[PDB]
Amino acid sequence: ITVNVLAWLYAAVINGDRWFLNRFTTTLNDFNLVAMKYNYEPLTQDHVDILGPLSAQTGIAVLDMCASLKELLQNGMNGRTILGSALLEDEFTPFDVVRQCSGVTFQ
Repeated sequence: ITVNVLAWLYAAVINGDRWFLNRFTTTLNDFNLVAMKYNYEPLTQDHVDILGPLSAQTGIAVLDMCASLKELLQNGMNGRTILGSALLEDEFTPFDVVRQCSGVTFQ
């Protein structure tokens, strides 16, 4: 669940992991092509809008998250770990990330 992954990445930013960021950018269309290859679910604008608040927090564009993700997928993590995991974590929903890492969330 890419949508979970992006949230997790946002958590990573909150947690101060930063090496995995890059200064590149991507398009949703381009991203989805890469995702499809790797049997990742596509990111839709719906989930962009889900991730909007998280983008607000971290100042990182969703597409920029996608781009950095793209590099991560293509080249792998190169033995590196993120949040002490050697595996890209897709277990955490955006809501969970938001709950833990945005303090009090308004409705």
